[PDB]
Amino acid sequence: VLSEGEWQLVLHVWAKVEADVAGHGQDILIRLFKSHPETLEKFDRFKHLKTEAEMKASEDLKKHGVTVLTALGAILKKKGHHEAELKPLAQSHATKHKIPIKYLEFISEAIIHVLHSRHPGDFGADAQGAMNKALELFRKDIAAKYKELGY
Ligand code: HEM
Ligand SMILES: [O-][O-]
Repeated sequence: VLSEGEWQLVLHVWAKVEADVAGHGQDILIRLFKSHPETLEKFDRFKHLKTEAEMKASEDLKKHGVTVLTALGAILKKKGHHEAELKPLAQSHATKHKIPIKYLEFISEAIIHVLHSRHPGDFGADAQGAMNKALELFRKDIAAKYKELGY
């Protein structure tokens, strides 16, 4: 359980993200795909992309980044009371998209990296630890739903 102070740190940096949702989504997905190429293979939409330049030039990828971060933002603003938001997400990612929890660990690492690059004065150690905890909570709760479903 995050404390109120931890959530304040999370949402303070998140408010900085929401000034440029699409730029952040690009950086995060590209980082994910480059650091963990098995993740790219899960996207029939995107597996044709073979270079970083090609990824950066894809408007479809940029749009999907907005989808991802919009969903995450809605989850983070619920401060843990996010059951209703995670049910559909867990159900699609387990059963349709076939995404292992480990790959949620990978995108969490990419999120934290990009936040540090883009917002260092609002992403000091205190805020990094709080964001790590928020993304851990996200993963914990998705993992429980996966387990229910047999994934
Ligand atoms: C912060 C973590 C993530 C969030 C908030 C998130 C959110 C979403 C949302 C809102 C959608 C569209 C609605 C749906 O199908 O449920 C989607 C689609 C998808 N997600 Fe994620 N996602 C996350 C992580 C991942 C990861 C790590 C992978 C792959 C490694 C992944 C693979 C997919 C795929 C394959 C689709 C369908 C793309 C398409 O239109 O073809 N997601 N995700
Ligand atoms: O990727 O969602």
